[PDB]
Amino acid sequence: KYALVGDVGGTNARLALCDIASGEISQAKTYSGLDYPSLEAVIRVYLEEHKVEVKDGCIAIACPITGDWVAMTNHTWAFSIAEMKKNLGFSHLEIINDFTAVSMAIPMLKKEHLIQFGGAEPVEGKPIAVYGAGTGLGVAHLVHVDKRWVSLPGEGGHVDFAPNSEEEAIILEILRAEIGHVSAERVLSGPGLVNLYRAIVKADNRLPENLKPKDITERALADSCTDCRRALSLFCVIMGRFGGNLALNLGTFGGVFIAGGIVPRFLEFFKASGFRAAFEDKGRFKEYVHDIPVYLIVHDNPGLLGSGAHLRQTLGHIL
Amino acid sequence: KYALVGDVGGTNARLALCDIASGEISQAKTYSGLDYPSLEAVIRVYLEEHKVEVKDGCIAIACPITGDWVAMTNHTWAFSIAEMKKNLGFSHLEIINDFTAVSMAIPMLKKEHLIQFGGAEPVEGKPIAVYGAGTGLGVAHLVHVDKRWVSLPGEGGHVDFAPNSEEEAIILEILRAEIGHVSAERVLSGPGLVNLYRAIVKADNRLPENLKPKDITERALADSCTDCRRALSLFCVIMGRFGGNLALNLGTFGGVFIAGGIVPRFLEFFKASGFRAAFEDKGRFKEYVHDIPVYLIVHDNPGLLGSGAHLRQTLGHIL
Ligand SMILES: OC[C@H]1O[C@@H](O)[C@H](O)[C@@H](O)[C@@H]1O
Ligand SMILES: OC[C@H]1O[C@@H](O)[C@H](O)[C@@H](O)[C@@H]1O
Repeated sequence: KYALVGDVGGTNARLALCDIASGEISQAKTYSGLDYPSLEAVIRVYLEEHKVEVKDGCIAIACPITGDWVAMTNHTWAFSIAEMKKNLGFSHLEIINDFTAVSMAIPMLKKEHLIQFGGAEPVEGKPIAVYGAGTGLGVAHLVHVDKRWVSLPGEGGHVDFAPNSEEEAIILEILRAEIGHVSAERVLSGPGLVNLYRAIVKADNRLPENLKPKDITERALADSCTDCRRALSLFCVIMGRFGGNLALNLGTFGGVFIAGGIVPRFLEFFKASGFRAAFEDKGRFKEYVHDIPVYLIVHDNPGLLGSGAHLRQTLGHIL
Repeated sequence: KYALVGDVGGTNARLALCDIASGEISQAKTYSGLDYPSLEAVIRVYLEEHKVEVKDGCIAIACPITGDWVAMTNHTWAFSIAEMKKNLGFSHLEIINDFTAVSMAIPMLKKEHLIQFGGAEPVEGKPIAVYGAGTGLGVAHLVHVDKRWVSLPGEGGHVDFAPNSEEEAIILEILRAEIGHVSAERVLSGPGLVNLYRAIVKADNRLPENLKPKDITERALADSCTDCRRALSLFCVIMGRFGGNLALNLGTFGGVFIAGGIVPRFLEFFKASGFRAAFEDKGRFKEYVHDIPVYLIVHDNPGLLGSGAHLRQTLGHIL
């Protein structure tokens, strides 16, 4: 009747139960990864606090899933998938990338979970691209073949940052002299927002403050600091440029989806930003992406919802 | 018994016959688009010099294939797919992008048709990335779902150029002044070799010669112009960076394939260039792409071969 679903990112692990018949998510609880020694220990606690027998599960984790060994870059947890499934006695245990799960949540979303940013209307049967600026920059794609939804994972957040304008080029130069390779995550993320502010200040021959991401948005929203105001606007433009590159690359006439990370915290600024202009700023191919819609997912837990969908399809349910 | 396959790009129009039972290609001929008023005229002309009755066809064309109206924009022809099919009395007439066709040639290629550049071995069932620098920059992706090879076409050659080094950033700066948005096609193509040469010369505060892509390649191999050898060396580096971004974005552990448009004319220079190092210069995710193989396709007619593969799969045959 019920299956276990999870969304683990860095220091937070979120666990919930999923209705096998319908895919509804219920009984969601967030745990702290610092207070538990392993992912397995957290699952043991959840399964007894809720008095539910569970035999199938699917956990989303924010790191590359390649083989049986899962080592978290942000967290210290590391485990073998086949051993956890045996240890917990599960019949199915699916370990997937966090944006693999987010991509799988799209067929479950209603119109009330989306806010459109330009474009006209999706083309049925054409690919879909998903990305989000959160702890890092996650990217995934989704294609419908026959009756199966096929998620295409990857590490698209670590491709080379692609500056277009002179302002964007100046950011690359300051970041390049610090770390070498500058990936898109270094600018399109929570820490990326800090990098934008630091480089904009360093370019003015000044030392940046030790500002946290939430500080930069709040000062930019209050217009109390021009360095932060510039950073936030530059972030919104780079967001559109990244998404427009994805849409061209995979011909995603099914739409481009933004899994809400830090963006919903400055949603009104985002709507008035230059995001949509940057999305279409593609030379002779502005008209190619002009009608492709863009959606922000305001669902409070797409990762849990899409973990259940991925499992149910794996178990033979048609979404 | 036979079906018609075609590969049309720019000025040329290549037509051939395809064995429906086997997928073998034969009786290929290269017509000129300047000497005929339409692609229909070429097909009508070809179908009578070879005296073969044909009902099914697949033509690959180097332009985006969005709807029924097809306009090349690299040629004067433009036509409706539905209208051309009716005129020829075909039952099936598939019209596809030229790198959709190249992507479907991959299942039919043998070891003799591949040259490996680094990486170790492909993982079965993982996505494949295909790209090629010719008159334009083509990109396609290929995934094997159940029994079917699914081609994901796109216009990925028109994404933003992504400079990494200081020398690359200069190229973007100079080209941005001349054309505005700078696509990867502007540096990674036949014409892009000239842009790389010209930006290098203008960066040196000199005036560029009116060279052609043939001039740059031959002068580079002859050590006749240091401007032209630098342009060629930077071409090979950016080729590697671009391919590495493709492998990160879609997790292409099935391999990255480079369709040779201009590469084979300087094959040995390419082998000695910094292509592989550029392919893997991806910060923390060098190890992620380190083992992914890169193959150069040395088949002289992959577009015809893949067009047959696409039509055959559409007709119900298994590849
Ligand atoms: O969490 C979003 C993304 O951040 C990146 O740093 C990770 O490598 C991805 O696996 C993850 O999907
Ligand atoms: O020929 C390779 C590529 O060149 C580009 O200019 C075209 O827009 C693509 O449709 C084509 O696939």
